[PDB]
Amino acid sequence: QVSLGVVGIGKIARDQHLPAIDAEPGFKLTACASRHAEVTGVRNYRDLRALLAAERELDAVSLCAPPQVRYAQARAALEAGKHVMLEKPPGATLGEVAVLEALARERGLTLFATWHSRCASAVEPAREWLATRAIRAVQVRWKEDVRRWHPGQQWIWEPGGLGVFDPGINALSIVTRILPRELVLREATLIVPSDVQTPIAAELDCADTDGVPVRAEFDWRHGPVEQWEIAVDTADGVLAISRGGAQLSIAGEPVELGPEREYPALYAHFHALIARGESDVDVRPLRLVADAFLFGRRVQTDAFGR
Amino acid sequence: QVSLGVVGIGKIARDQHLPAIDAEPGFKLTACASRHAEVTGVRNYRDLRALLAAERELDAVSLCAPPQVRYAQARAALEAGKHVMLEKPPGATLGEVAVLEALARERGLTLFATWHSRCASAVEPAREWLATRAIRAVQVRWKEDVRRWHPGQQWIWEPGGLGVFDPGINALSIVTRILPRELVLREATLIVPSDVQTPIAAELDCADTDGVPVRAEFDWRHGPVEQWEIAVDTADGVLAISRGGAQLSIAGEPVELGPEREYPALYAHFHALIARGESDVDVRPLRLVADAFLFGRRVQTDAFGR
Ligand SMILES: NC(=O)c1ccc[n+]([C@@H]2O[C@H](COP(=O)([O-])OP(=O)(O)OC[C@H]3O[C@@H](n4cnc5c(N)ncnc54)[C@H](OP(=O)(O)O)[C@@H]3O)[C@@H](O)[C@H]2O)c1
Ligand SMILES: NC(=O)c1ccc[n+]([C@@H]2O[C@H](COP(=O)([O-])OP(=O)(O)OC[C@H]3O[C@@H](n4cnc5c(N)ncnc54)[C@H](OP(=O)(O)O)[C@@H]3O)[C@@H](O)[C@H]2O)c1
Repeated sequence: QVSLGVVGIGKIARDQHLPAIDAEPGFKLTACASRHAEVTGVRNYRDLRALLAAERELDAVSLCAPPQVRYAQARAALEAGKHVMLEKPPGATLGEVAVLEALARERGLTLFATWHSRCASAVEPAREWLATRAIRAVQVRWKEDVRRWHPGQQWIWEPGGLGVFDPGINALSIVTRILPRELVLREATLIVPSDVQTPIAAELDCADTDGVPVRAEFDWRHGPVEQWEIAVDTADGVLAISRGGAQLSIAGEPVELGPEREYPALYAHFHALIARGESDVDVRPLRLVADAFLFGRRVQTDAFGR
Repeated sequence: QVSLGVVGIGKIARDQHLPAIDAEPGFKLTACASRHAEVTGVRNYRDLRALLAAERELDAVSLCAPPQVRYAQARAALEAGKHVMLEKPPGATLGEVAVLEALARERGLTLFATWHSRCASAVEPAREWLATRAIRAVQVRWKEDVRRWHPGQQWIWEPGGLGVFDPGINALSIVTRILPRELVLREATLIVPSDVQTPIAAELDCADTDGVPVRAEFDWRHGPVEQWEIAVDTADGVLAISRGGAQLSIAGEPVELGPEREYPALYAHFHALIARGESDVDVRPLRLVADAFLFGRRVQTDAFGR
């Protein structure tokens, strides 16, 4: 049993992390760090530094806080000799993560940048279907009401919070896993409300290296349709991922899929990486987003307001 | 003796590229591509695709055009079997540069992402002196009036053109060569005029992996003093680079250096890279600018004039 600590007991820690952990006998939940929350049945600390000082035999740490505080938490846990699992996005910058990964490597420690939507049930069968085939186009639609799905949340609007790319990077994490060739950004448009620091919507125009166009529209504004779809057009028909990876159809037939166990799968993968002395740090979805922030044209819109 | 083609005969090609090539026996200037200019004594083409179709025995290509068109040109040159030298920034995005690097390896071709300010005479002496001293803090000041130094240039203000980071990235390419440890961006502020798509001023708060603060101020606005300095505080005194890397002082005492031969040295390195069969693609200065566009707070400022 690998001794596990968890940092930042908020929405996703209680909804997904704690249940999955308790159902991984491969980890044993030992301690938690959170400023304004406590988890019963374990030792609890206010911050990770006080956890690391007191939990000398702790093996591993999993970061469930916002991405603007991940680098300092990941760095401290690796200093103290712990394996590290990162919620997504793996950091607020690319430079952060490169340093974390060199640091983990240097100490033989496991660093896991997680992309939970990559563990959706449609991803692996769609990747197998798409390996050989000739692809013609990809389109992504990722639209939801931020007020309905992130009520009152602030850090999403602060520097390093990604804005609409916080769920949008999920779709990019699927796209980059299911297509075989790499993506280049050709053009992007970011749409930023004048009272926040991150985009509320974006359109992305990419191409993979054989020139296959990949288009994506991200939108958090009130709208008629909430959708989480990726549609790959091929000589052999259309592969259509919907419901955020939980549903798949190939050429117009449903594919039977095992039920959704994203976070169970991630923790099983984190436990296997520790067992093999390995790391899994794929930052390509973040790199694409960075390219959008670096290369995209930016447009001002009406205030998000209250 | 390498057969060479130059694309984009504008200001830097006239000012530095062509006279460096002419004084480098390693290269024979064979052909130029430019839509609105012609070079004497060589075959000239309106664009690179035409040049590649008639220049069969050509070996290598140097790209001197704006960054937004660098990818399509470099990929074509690499796909036609030519070594490629990139002006800086090596691209408008990180993803496009990773694609070029991978493509040149697959073909065995040399790809050289150049940074002319890394060849300034102060850089290597400064790198040598700093390699194992105790560094306390680093300060960077890169300030000049764009109306004086870049008059009538417009691609600097378009997406992918970097704005004040076009000269700013030069400083970043020196800091990143002379400091032994990697940089993490902790905070950035970008000052963007309402009528352009790139910033005219920026502040970066960085730290190296030992915790050394690295601060940089970039400014293209009207101000008191032009300056292009990198000052490094150590327990053994201050190392100060000034005049864009042409001047170096150590503990108040100047150090005397080779005359400025930045592009002669860039082209000597390119030839040597082709001799060895290697590439040189250091995108760290660009990755850091991308972290600032991603993570930085943005402030709209008054219209620049255009
Ligand atoms: N549907 C989802 O929500 C979802 C799904 C998948 C992945 N994620 C990812 O998981 C992360 C956050 O989603 P969320 O549920 O965790 O939002 P969250 O509830 O706002 O953040 C989780 C907790 O981190 C702590 N926190 C906030 N600021 C902190 C700071 N400066 N220092 C230390 N701790 C701080 C807070 O707990 P304390 O106040 O007690 O310290 C917060 O309760 C994000 O990276 C997100 O993209 C979310
Ligand atoms: N000037 C400096 O201070 C300086 C110094 C060192 C390095 N650099 C770097 O060198 C690169 C070029 O800089 P520059 O100062 O020479 O800019 P520039 O004066 O605009 O010259 C670039 C030339 O590329 C061609 N061009 C412009 N748009 C093009 C397009 N869509 N497609 C094809 N060709 C196009 C143009 O030649 P045609 O119109 O004839 O086709 C232009 O004359 C930049 O990446 C810059 O960062 C600049």
